[PDB]
Amino acid sequence: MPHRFKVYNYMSPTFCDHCGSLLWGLVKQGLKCEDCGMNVHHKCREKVANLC
Ligand SMILES: CCCC(=O)O[C@@H]1[C@@H](C)[C@@]2(O)[C@@H](C=C(CO)C[C@]3(O)C(=O)C(C)=C[C@@H]23)[C@@H]2C(C)(C)[C@]12OC(=O)CCC
Ligand SMILES: CCCCCCC(=O)OC[C@H](COP(=O)(O)OCC[N+](C)(C)C)OC(=O)CCCCCC
Ligand SMILES: [Zn+2]
Ligand SMILES: [Zn+2]
Repeated sequence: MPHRFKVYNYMSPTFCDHCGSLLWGLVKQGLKCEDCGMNVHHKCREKVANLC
């Protein structure tokens, strides 16, 4: 099953589970999967493994 990512607003430092770097910024720093909670950059979304 593919992930179901949504734009998310993080309130504590959160790293991208795909590429390892911090999700930088004040708002809308990345995407969170509705089902497994994975956090990724907007631009990392297309590159993550599709097994949720
Ligand atoms: C500017 C507001 C002051 C502040 O503390 O903002 C920090 C701010 C430094 C932050 O911790 C941020 C969360 C994320 C996600 O990875 C982005 C980062 O922004 C970022 O790029 C850096 C360097 C720290 C990160 C959350 C938010 C913007 C809510 C924040 O709040 C807290 O951590 C709560 C205290 C434990
Ligand atoms: C439903 C989305 C959350 C809406 C409320 C957001 C919120 O303010 O925080 C409650 C916490 C988790 O927030 P965070 O996930 O950014 O981490 C905790 C941050 N801090 C320690 C400073 C509180 O938020 C959650 O409950 C997590 C659920 C995530 C939705 C995905 C199905
Ligand atoms: Zn998922
Ligand atoms: Zn990333």
